[PDB]
Amino acid sequence: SHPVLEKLKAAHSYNPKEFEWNLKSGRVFIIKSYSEDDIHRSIKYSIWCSTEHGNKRLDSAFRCMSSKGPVYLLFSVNGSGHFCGVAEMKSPVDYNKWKGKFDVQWIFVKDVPNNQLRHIRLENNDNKPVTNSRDTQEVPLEKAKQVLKIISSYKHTTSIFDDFAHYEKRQEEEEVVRKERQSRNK
Repeated sequence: SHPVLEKLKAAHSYNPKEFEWNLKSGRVFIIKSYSEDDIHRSIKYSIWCSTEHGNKRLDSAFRCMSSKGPVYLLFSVNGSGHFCGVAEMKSPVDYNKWKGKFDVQWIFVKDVPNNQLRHIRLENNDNKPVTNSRDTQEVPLEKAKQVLKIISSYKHTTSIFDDFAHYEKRQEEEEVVRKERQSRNK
């Protein structure tokens, strides 16, 4: 058992059974991640960073939703075929590998295959399936309720947490290599 993950699980009630998916207000966005390593980092440090344009959109949404409702992020790694979790945005974007940064609170951490969601289509993206969205695509609230119900209710068999020790190793090893590469250059 990894101690870092057990500390995270103790401090947060991931995959809560009593999640309010029938939202009264709020804004919901698709987040496309470049890699699993970013999802892993986001979960351990409760931060996210999008592109410059993505950060501008999400920052605006967060400030526009201040004291009116939550902003939810539906995460999927590019080319993965599944959604891997849901986080709430908890701060505006702070600028200046990740250029920007904003706080997030991870709520669901579980793999939901795209075939459970592809029947939900987005009228604001040429009626393409919600699983065929670009980064920071906004989800109309009524379709977002259906997505959140499905993700919340799905009996998942796996999550990124099953690979926790692997992703820790990857980060550690890369950090060593990076520091070494700097040393040879000074």
